[PDB]
Amino acid sequence: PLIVPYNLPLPGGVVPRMLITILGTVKPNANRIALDFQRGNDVAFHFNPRFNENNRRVIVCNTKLDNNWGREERQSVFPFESGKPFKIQVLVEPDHFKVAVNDAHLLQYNHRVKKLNEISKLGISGDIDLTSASYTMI
Ligand SMILES: Cc1nc([C@@H]2O[C@H](CO)[C@H](O)[C@H](n3cc(-c4cc(F)c(Cl)c(F)c4)nn3)[C@H]2O)n(-c2cc(Cl)ccc2C(F)(F)F)n1
Repeated sequence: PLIVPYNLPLPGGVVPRMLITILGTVKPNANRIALDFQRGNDVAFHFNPRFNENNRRVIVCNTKLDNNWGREERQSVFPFESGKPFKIQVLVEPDHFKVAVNDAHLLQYNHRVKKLNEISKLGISGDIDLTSASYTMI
């Protein structure tokens, strides 16, 4: 087991062809999960499954600059399930982060923070038991 919130350093920042894989299990009474790719205090890519936003399950994605959240990108496809194991894969492509959950493509998030090699940490938080968090080049 890995302790949550967990920080995964991304040495030298992200680059296209970098694949991040996260394995965990959603807790039974889950409310929220967050992945935060950070550039110092800024959040280049926030990926945030919400299990009960006005009785809806939604994934909210956004960027935080100078402590301000920007325009949200919302996805109603919701592949997480309370109490169940999951795999998140985040592939850095030249123009977007590409996310798959349990081997099925979920969404893409266009790069708003363009200094990719300054996105040096990934935070993992929320209502999960975290099994593994790693990266490799494809
Ligand atoms: C109801 C709600 N939620 C938000 C924020 O939405 C952001 C995405 O647009 C982020 O999701 C933001 N957020 C979530 C979390 C968070 C913290 C945690 F510790 C965990 Cl474990 C987690 F899963 C998420 N921290 N910040 C969350 O507070 N709102 C918001 C959205 C925008 Cl675009 C601007 C301002 C806000 C507000 F937070 F209200 F000020 N409104």
